[PDB]
Amino acid sequence: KLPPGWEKRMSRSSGRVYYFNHITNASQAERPSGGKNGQGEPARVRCSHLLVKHSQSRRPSSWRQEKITRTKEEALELINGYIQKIKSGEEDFESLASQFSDCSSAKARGDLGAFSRGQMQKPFEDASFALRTGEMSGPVFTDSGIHIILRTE
Repeated sequence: KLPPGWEKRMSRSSGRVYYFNHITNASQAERPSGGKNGQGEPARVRCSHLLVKHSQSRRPSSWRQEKITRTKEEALELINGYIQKIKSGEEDFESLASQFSDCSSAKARGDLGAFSRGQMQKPFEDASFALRTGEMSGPVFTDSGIHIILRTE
């Protein structure tokens, strides 16, 4: 049971029961499924993303600032904030991606087009193919920094 990467978990020092995906780092209160077998994964997918660079990205620079100085910690803080804000319904992925993504793909509301495996940085790729159409990732780390991924196709 439960699609690839999912497992029921619980918060430490707390009792909240939630479902976590080890591949996408995504969290949610709703059970990820309610049968299909040998389905596998998509041969190709289309995703959008929001990148938050920190002082340790392979390129600590973006169209937002010539020199990124924030730390990973601070970058993760910014990420969780955007996710929380997206999940609450106070903001939409597209608008936050266009405003605060350090990836030049911001001009296209964070849209990266379609790609297959072997095209994106491994950790990014792995999350992308573990997502189902319409699902958003949790904090995903790469050399570029930390991302939030939304699969659209």
